Amino acid sequence: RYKPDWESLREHTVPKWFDKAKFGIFIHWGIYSVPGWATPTGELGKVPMDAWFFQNPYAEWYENSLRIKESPTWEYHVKTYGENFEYEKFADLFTAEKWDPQEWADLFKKAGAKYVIPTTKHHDGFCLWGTKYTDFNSVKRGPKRDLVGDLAKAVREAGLRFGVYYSGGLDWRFTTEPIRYPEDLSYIRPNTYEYADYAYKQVMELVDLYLPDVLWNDMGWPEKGKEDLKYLFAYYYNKHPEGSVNDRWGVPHWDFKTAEYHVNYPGDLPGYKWEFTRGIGLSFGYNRNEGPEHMLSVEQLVYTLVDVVSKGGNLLLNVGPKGDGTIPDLQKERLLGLGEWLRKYGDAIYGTSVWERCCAKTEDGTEIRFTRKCNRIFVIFLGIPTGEKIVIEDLNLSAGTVRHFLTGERLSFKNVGKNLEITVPKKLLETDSITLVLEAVE
Amino acid sequence: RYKPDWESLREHTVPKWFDKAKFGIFIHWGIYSVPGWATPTGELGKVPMDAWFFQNPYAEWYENSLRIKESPTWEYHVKTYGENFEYEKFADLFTAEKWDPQEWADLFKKAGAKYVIPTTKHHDGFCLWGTKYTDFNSVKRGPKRDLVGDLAKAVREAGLRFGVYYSGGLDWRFTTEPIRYPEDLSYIRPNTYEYADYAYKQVMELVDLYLPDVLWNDMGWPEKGKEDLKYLFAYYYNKHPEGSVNDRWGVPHWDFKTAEYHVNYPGDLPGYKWEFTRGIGLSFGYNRNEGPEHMLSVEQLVYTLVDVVSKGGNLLLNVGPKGDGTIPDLQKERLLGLGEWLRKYGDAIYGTSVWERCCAKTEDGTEIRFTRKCNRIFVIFLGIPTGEKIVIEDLNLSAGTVRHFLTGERLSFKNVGKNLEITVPKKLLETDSITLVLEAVE
Amino acid sequence: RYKPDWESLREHTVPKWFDKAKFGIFIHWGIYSVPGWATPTGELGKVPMDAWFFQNPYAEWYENSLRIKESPTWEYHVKTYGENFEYEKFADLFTAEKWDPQEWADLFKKAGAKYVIPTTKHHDGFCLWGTKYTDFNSVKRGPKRDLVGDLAKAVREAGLRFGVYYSGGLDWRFTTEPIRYPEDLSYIRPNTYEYADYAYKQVMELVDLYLPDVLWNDMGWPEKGKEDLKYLFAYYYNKHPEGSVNDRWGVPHWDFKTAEYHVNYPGDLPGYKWEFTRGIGLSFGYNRNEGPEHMLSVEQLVYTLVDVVSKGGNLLLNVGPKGDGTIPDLQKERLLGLGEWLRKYGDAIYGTSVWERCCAKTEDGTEIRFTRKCNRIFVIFLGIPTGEKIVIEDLNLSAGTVRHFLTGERLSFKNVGKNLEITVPKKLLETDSITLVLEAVE
Amino acid sequence: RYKPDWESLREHTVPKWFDKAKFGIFIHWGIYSVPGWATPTGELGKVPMDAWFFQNPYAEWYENSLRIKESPTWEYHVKTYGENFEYEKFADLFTAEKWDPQEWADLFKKAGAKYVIPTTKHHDGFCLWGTKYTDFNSVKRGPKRDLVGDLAKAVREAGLRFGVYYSGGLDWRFTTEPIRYPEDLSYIRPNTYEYADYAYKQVMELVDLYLPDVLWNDMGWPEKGKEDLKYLFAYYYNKHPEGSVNDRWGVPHWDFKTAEYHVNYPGDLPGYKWEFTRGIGLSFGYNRNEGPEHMLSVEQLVYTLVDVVSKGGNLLLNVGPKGDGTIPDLQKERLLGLGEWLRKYGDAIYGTSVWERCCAKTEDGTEIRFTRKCNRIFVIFLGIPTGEKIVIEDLNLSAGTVRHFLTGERLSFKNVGKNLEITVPKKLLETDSITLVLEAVE
Ligand SMILES: C[C@@H]1N[C@H](CNC(=O)Cc2c[nH]c3ccccc23)[C@@H](O)[C@H](O)[C@@H]1O
Ligand SMILES: C[C@@H]1N[C@H](CNC(=O)Cc2c[nH]c3ccccc23)[C@@H](O)[C@H](O)[C@@H]1O
Ligand SMILES: C[C@@H]1N[C@H](CNC(=O)Cc2c[nH]c3ccccc23)[C@@H](O)[C@H](O)[C@@H]1O
Ligand SMILES: C[C@@H]1N[C@H](CNC(=O)Cc2c[nH]c3ccccc23)[C@@H](O)[C@H](O)[C@@H]1O
Repeated sequence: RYKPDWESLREHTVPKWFDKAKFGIFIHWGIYSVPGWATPTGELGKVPMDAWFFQNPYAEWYENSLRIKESPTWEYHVKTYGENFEYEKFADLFTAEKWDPQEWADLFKKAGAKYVIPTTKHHDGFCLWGTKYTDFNSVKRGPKRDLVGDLAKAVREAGLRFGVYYSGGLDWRFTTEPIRYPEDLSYIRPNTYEYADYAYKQVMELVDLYLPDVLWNDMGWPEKGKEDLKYLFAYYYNKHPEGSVNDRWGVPHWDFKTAEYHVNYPGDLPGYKWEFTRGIGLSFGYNRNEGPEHMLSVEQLVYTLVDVVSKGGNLLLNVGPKGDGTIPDLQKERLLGLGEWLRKYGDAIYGTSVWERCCAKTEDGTEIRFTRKCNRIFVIFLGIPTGEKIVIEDLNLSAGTVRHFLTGERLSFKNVGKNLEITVPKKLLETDSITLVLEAVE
Repeated sequence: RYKPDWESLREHTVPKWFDKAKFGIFIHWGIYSVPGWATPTGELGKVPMDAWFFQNPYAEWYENSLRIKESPTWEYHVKTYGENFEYEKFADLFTAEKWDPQEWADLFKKAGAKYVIPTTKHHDGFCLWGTKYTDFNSVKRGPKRDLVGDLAKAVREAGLRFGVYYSGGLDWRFTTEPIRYPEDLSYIRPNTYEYADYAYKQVMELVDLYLPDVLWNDMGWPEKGKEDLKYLFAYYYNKHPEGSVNDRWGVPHWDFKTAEYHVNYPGDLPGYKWEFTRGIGLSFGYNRNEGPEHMLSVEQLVYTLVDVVSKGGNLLLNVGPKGDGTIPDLQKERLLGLGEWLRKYGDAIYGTSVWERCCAKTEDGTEIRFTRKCNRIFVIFLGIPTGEKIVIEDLNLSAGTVRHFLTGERLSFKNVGKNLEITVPKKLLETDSITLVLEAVE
Repeated sequence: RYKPDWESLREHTVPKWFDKAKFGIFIHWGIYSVPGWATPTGELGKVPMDAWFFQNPYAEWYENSLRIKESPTWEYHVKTYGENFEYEKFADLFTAEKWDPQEWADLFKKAGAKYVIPTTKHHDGFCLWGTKYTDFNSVKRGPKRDLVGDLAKAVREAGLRFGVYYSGGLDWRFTTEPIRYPEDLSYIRPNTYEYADYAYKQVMELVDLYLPDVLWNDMGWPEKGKEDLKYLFAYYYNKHPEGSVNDRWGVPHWDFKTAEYHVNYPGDLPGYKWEFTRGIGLSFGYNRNEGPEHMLSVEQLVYTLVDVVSKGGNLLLNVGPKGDGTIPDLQKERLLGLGEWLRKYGDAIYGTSVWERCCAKTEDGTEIRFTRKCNRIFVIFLGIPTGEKIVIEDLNLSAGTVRHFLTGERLSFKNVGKNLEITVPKKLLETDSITLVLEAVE
Repeated sequence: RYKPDWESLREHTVPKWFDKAKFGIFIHWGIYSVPGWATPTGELGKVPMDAWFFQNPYAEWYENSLRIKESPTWEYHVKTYGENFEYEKFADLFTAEKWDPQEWADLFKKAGAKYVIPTTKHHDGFCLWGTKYTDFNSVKRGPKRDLVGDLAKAVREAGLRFGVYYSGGLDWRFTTEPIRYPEDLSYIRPNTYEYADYAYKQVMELVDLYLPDVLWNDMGWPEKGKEDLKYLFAYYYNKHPEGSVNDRWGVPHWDFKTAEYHVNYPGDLPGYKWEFTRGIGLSFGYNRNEGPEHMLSVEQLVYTLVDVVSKGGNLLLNVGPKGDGTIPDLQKERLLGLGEWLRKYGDAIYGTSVWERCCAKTEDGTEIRFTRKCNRIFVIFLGIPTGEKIVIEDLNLSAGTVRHFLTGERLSFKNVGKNLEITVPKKLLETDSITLVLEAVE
């Protein structure tokens, strides 16, 4: 048994399956998905925090933006829904009438994802399962359906791992004042013993009802409730050893760390398991204002995943569905394109380990990322070189044998000074999709 | 922003308006106002604490006195209302049928008060506003009206500041046993996490609904909830910088200290902002047993205010209304008499600062109090000397020019040894009301 | 009597004398003054923190810099003194041969400072009084003399207040590794209970031997000793109620806050008493590498003092003496120039209060600052306008009379709209020194 | 950079080198080595704890045993040395006359150890480096020499890693009463803040002087000093990221856990890195009373190492030198025998990982252990089967090919049901040393 204390919980380390999975889907879906609107201002880490809450690109922060009068959101809301339409009222319009979980799980599997994590309760405090601790949930209002439960069955049926996202740190059902500056987060929080019990009970309920593969908390854990985590994590791991927990609880233990857009993104191998998270666009919740100008292209998604993976992380890519339960085509296209590249190069991604270095670049600037599997070293070019002579800056190989990953075709190479030169016949180069992938073997 | 920590909250100091206001009205009004009865035993600080709770002169402690069987209150209650009439039942008789807030605010303005503070919830736990945290409040029972809200609108309309009194330390809705000796207060308290959340939520609600100018807590704050105060005070000050908080929370921060009847009354200038509080009689809640023998006379009120003001404090004088919402004539007379003296000498009170010393006395014992405004020094005699030669013991002046405050008439004076001698023509002396006021200028 | 608890200690506020003084002299003098060397990189707040400790402009940090091999300091040191020359050896070369405390105190009085505060122990742990808790002090090594005591006697004889600076948060006699990045400050500290005791005993000793007017701590207080400050502060204030403490203790109590170079510098009225400190140059300890290019000019010193005072602060200007005890000419001249300015304009500085706004500016870019003394409002221009026509933006006066400070000459003005226009006769303008000053009365 | 907090320190995991090393040498050497005497009662975990301290088989506990009047040790001591001969006197007889650190390091390298860890200070408080915090150390007494430093230099020159063992939880220089029962350990400890500081300063000093590869603490850490470990650990890892700490600190962080004799020994895959330690005999300190009857034989040493490694651990085998610095022949021979075995079979040990199961057994009772190196699975029998027909119970392979490790000879096998059958040609069998080893590939 794991015991209820940090020294003992330290024994649990990130499970094998998570380390090997590399790619998962995040799903931010809630009553905010109905207005589904935000100012697509920019990437977290690049927008000045003096403006951020006032021009918030995270559409799921709609209620908070709505409480800031004379915020683009406030204006949009009054013209669209009216001054007398309270935010909570959206739970009645959140009907998920066109929702088909098996259809979601299938798309996620086709996309190459090995795990799925939906928002069981985001900052607005509305719960997507039949919790017994509040009536502001999807069984009693809106869909009249246990979304978490139904989605979990669907994802598992598809053979994918299922985790849960819970907003332990924020619950706007316990505050009245909006967050306007980062500073406000230090005091506009539920704060009561009551809320700390609520959060503990709700996560315990998620563990009991769905035994998730990942407990993904956000925004820290209520100070008054932090000690409870020793008990909750021991309870969880004892029921599910292969379960995992992220790093946003504000306590000693965690199985993997997280980075969001520019925030906490590692420049090199970090030395611990981590996971990068971002929306396909700038929001997590569905944003009707985003167009392709705001989203990653398939090529960019692939480069993202590869960079993240070569630095030891998993990519937890977010999808933001509509109030009706459908996934916007802009997002679907991208998921399928990524899936297509993973069907082809999966073997250089899935189940891989980091190598001695994550990165290299060609003489003319083509970035290169490395992954490994025992003695086999995968060389992933972010893009496909045009010529056949290829010069890799600052790399020597002691493999004696380098092959073209897609064909298996052995290739010609030599250590030329502090560099590595290789010849790739344009006919092979012509077969690669978004990345030229070579495979060395020492 | 103020941050949620004592070092940061230390930045907030008592607002200018409070320092300059000098006089405010306290209002203890609740369901205890209906029986409106107590043994007018004496002044707090003068009654032996071995008798106090058994012969309690604070009529608002009626429920506690009622729980002590064979207490004068218990006897009175049984003969008047019956053994089977529970205290809570008074919320149904508390109807405030003759209540007119604008009439109260007007009387308070005429009385010279610059701020008003009613009991939003006293020790019996009954709430005079539509709190969502209990049904034992004035909207659901008794008046079927938000007294706090309605009074706040009225006081503001009158141009007066509005604060709130909250009983954080005691709530007899969470105990069954009465307080019989001071010692009992150390353990007969709500004590739960639940009550600590309740108190925090209720004060947060008062801040949200009415944004008061003063948070006046009484009887300390629940131990389990003390840390919450960092968050509540930062939240409050960030919404209302010119807001203020008293010293009865039992935590590091406070904007002004308090003294009650003899308790904590300063003998000289104390070095910090404070406020003296007392009833016009011996009770705060309306007491039908008090007659004029038990109340301060206008002259005494004036002497009180002047003494307090000259020592840097504000006087927070209590009015105890009846169950019907009316203010007893004995109290009204006194408020108006004080008002009349303030209309005449306000300038030597309002907006003043302390001088080098608060006090002096004449050769024949007439007490003298000093206040200041830049270079002008007000000399207030508690009473009006009969002769014209006046000798002030242990005072020298370096003003060269002393005037009679009401007329402006320059007067004759000289430093005669360790004393100050001045001649005030009986015709001027004959114009002063309760106090001879001179005005020096160095 | 103050009791040893934060609630009680809050009763003590900044004493009058400190609020009215406005200008004090800081003295960083120690064995680091012997080598007197630093690379003058720039001002704190503007030099990138990843470079700061590697090219530290604070010459008093010489020892820390010496501990970073191949840092400008290391190279300089080895070339000048050799590798076999440990930092501590400077305690013996520290002889203060030409030191004359009365000359120092005369100079500070001429400069217009009203208080003086020498480093009793800086980060290197060397003590400049005969402490009984360490032999690494000035009585036993170098000067063979009680520098603190002798200076206090001279300062007090000159009529000035005397404080003490003590590095409670850092002591390099208890660590080996140097600070290279700001983050190091979180773990490279003495850390022991023994150090917490030592610090306590040393500050208590300073209170016992010299009863300073200000306890100026730096770099926070040892975590293990924080609770000790309740006792130390109560002990200090009960012996000296007009004593004061700054805000670098990291506990709930402080009498005035501080800002250093750009750090925590307020852009407008803060709402609490504070004090600004900086070197005449970019270092506190004497740096023989600085030239006038690195120093504030008398005019800038004057503008610094005016901006600071208008914002309610005091300026604590640092002078960095030489190992021999003499004050470099570049620093002595600026002290003098500032003293000259204070002799003419002091009445618009000493004893003033903040006005409604700290700042304004003329239609042509000349900045303005305000100070107050009752009904008198000082208008201080940071420079001397060339034309007799002066348009102050976004300002209106209801004074009726505006004089020209140095001559007293009533002047012609009128609120022309959202502005205020005044005519200053070139004859007057030409009489002012660094700042044109007007005085307005309401 | 690691920050001084448990959450941040969790980012540091067991370094690769420690995981791959598998075998290290422990050295308990101190003044207790002079008397070198203990009653060899039995193994920890099997001797009743109500007798254990009274007939302690750990000769390094000599002083504690001496403090129990009429314990075998007391009687022995008095007969051999006399009553007027205090334990501390052995510090002077501790001369290490024949000590040669390079011979030790040569021997450990031959034995196949990849790291070495000497006792820098055991329970008796005697230090074997020239610490500046006590005079009871090897530079000032006995050896007149820095044992730790000199040994580190020799170990590192031989290519091995160097760690340090420090008795942070016990120091008999700070107590008088001996431990008689396990319960005593709860209150008979130094207990003072001074001791907590001393321990901190001593481990910091070891990090500063030798930057060990492993900080091996024993008996927990002083309660008053636990919070110090956040700083010490961050300080250590920021200077040496490949450094490591064990799990005897009693705080949230550790890089590998430990088991001693029977205590905490795992029966199967634990799921975290750990290390097993034991003496060649029943004592850590040299015990001249032990004969080969009390020692593991080379074969048992080999079986211990295999069981340990198959379970993911490292074996930390203790050798107990004599006061003169020589290693008893009984211990030197076993080290050698083990080294011989590691030279032949090392490739199935160093650098391996655990497989799906640690263990198996042949139909006839011969135990089996598995280790892994990618696709290669080592099958290590604890002994050499006599017949060429080998039936392994409850095992099936999907490898297709199984070689005989030392010769490489492909072998005949087939899953006969719930078992696996392999034919090992007596010619091969007869070539193996202590263990038959097969290698299987998938
Ligand atoms: C996945 C996204 N996480 C956001 C919160 N996190 C942050 O903004 C940045 C952050 C990084 N690490 C953290 C740890 C604790 C709290 C916040 C963060 C949420 O506010 C968004 O709504 C969305 O759910
Ligand atoms: C204004 C009056 N205050 C009383 C409580 N205070 C005390 O009896 C004396 C007191 C002075 N300072 C304090 C601080 C904390 C708690 C009590 C006191 C209340 O019990 C009365 O009912 C009334 O509201
Ligand atoms: C007056 C100067 N103070 C420096 C320490 N303070 C800082 O570097 C910056 C600072 C501003 N406010 C603070 C509060 C606590 C700790 C540090 C600072 C010292 O390091 C310099 O040697 C010098 O004594
Ligand atoms: C390596 C040996 N360690 C002993 C201390 N530990 C124990 O007796 C048993 C033990 C196992 N795991 C632990 C964790 C913390 C404290 C003690 C133990 C010491 O008493 C011996 O002298 C020897 O140094």
